[PDB]
Amino acid sequence: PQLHNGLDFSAKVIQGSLDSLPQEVRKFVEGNAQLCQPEYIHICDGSEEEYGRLLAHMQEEGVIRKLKKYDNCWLALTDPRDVARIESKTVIITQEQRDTVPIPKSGQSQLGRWMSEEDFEKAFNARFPGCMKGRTMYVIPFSMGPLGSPLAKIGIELTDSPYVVASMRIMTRMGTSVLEALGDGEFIKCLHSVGCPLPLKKPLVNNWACNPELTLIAHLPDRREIISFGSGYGGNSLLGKKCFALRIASRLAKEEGWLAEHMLILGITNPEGKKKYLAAAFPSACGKTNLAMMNPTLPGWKVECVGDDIAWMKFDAQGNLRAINPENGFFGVAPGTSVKTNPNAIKTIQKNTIFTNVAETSDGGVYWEGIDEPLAPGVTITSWKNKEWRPQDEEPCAHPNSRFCTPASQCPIIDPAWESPEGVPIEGIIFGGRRPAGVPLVYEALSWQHGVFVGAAMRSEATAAAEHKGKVIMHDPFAMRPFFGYNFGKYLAHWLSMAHRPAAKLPKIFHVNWFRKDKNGKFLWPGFGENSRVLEWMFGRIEGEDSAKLTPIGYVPKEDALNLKGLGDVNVEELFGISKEFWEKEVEEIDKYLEDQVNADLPYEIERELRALKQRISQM
Ligand SMILES: Nc1nc2c(ncn2[C@@H]2O[C@H](COP(=O)(O)OP(=O)(O)OP(=O)(O)O)[C@@H](O)[C@H]2O)c(=O)[nH]1
Ligand SMILES: O=C([O-])C(=O)[O-]
Ligand SMILES: [Mn+2]
Ligand SMILES: [Mn+2]
Ligand SMILES: [Mn+2]
Repeated sequence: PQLHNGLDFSAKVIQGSLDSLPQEVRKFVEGNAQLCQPEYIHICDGSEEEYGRLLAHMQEEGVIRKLKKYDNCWLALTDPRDVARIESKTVIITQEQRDTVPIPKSGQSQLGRWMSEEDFEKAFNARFPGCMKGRTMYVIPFSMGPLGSPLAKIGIELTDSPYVVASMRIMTRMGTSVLEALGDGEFIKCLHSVGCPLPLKKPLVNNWACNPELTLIAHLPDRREIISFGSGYGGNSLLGKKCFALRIASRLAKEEGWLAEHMLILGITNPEGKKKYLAAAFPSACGKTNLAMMNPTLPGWKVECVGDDIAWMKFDAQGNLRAINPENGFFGVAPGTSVKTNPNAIKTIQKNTIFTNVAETSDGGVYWEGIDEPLAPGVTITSWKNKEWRPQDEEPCAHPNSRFCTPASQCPIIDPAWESPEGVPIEGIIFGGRRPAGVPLVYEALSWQHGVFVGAAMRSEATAAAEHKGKVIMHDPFAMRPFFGYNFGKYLAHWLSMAHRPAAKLPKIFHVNWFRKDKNGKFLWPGFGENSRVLEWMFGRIEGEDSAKLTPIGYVPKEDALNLKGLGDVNVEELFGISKEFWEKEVEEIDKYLEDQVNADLPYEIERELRALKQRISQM
């Protein structure tokens, strides 16, 4: 078959067999093995023995530390230059720029970053040749969604990072069973490399292999390929999460007629024994995980978690909107997680959990800002910078974007249908972000078209999940600005087209704001478990209760319609105040934004909602 058998990497396989791979899987592995030149090839089987041996190797290489206070928990400290997503180095490659991003009017699009195929080939050939020299190439077969489910998509990731392999075992369904379900079927090609071939040219920091200078995360939807280079952080290296399940999946969803969204899925049950499922799209570090597994304060209410970050939704033959969580774990923000803000997350991360860039205590535990737990006498803290850290210092002991990686099955309130292949019926959709002023606590959209407009007009404060710093209010429509896989105008038209489906049970659409502050800078709403009071009103509105009052921005709860028992100290006037002067500026910014960023691809119905809202505000 060959003149020198130079394309036969079978001699470098330390686990598995190239003869046991499907045809297109073997070509994908051997092809990039020839390009990246790894010393070994490791075909993952997903077993606990492999996971155990993998952790031991990382512990011997100094990559991770063991947390002896907990059961099978591990800490990783990364290079300070590789701590979050880099939107400016995240690109999408299509033949036409207009397929990826709308051509702006004034210029420079904020709805994505497009790179031509010619430029990407130059960038690709300047990075990957010989990039895995002296390292092991791990072959990761993983399924997004329940295995064997016809509504699940299978991926193959190639990486030279054992930290990525362990995290993908938690975040996805990984192992040999995925290759058997795959067969000769298609798969998304995922190629990742830390970009530090051996011997090292540059000195390594915190044993974290990364190349910040050449960092690039590329998406090729026409070729169904994800190519990421130079970063170890989960958002850039766990390719089945943001890269596949959002960016690549959103384009596939548009083509096939479903939805891939940056949304949590929760099930809520009332004291009358009636349960409904809701979805909520909040921007990064805006409260999805806390809401998806909150501890309700109202007696007789129970909330169960289906997912906390990614939802795949599709209308069924009965007209219901069915959603699944394609993930297998929680990659949640660590700081702020305490027993009072998220006790269900505390119970989950007790075991089998990988932490990244959180502080370690001398007794083998974890620590971060907002953990709200005093330490015993004698217990010292080592910060995420691997330095002696004291409470009276300026630098935080944990990075603001530090994460835990925990299995979703360990969550105490995990929904008993979170792995159901048919999905859960969604009866409501929630938008919202961080607005310190103007936006009331909750309101309801007037129609489906107005609801789609509400998602498109979302604005929020910047967080630590990306590279955007400061307290500046940015646009983040549908909480998908960093994750749009294709033209946002076409994305809006795809959402609007759902109203044209036969017998489609369109969910109700709400908008919330947990973060409205007073004149002194403190929150008007306590939030966290108290958000069950807001969910109670949405539940009643879905049942058709006459609890709404019409406003120029939509329906708000009537007077005494919210349950405020126990919270008599809440100022309801400023919390639901709708100022005409504030909303005249708001429609001005939304108009200038949509006209510039969406331009000729703006659906008329979204334009009509903007015009109708501006008219209702002018009549105040
Ligand atoms: N004031 C207030 N802050 C909250 C509330 N819920 C969460 N937060 C804060 O917001 C931060 C973000 O929490 P998460 O739920 O992990 O954010 P997320 O929406 O899941 O973001 P990603 O996981 O990156 O997609 C937390 O550290 C909390 O401190 C709330 O109800 N009220
Ligand atoms: O990491 C995340 O989940 C994000 O950035 O939304
Ligand atoms: Mn997210
Ligand atoms: Mn989250
Ligand atoms: Mn229409």
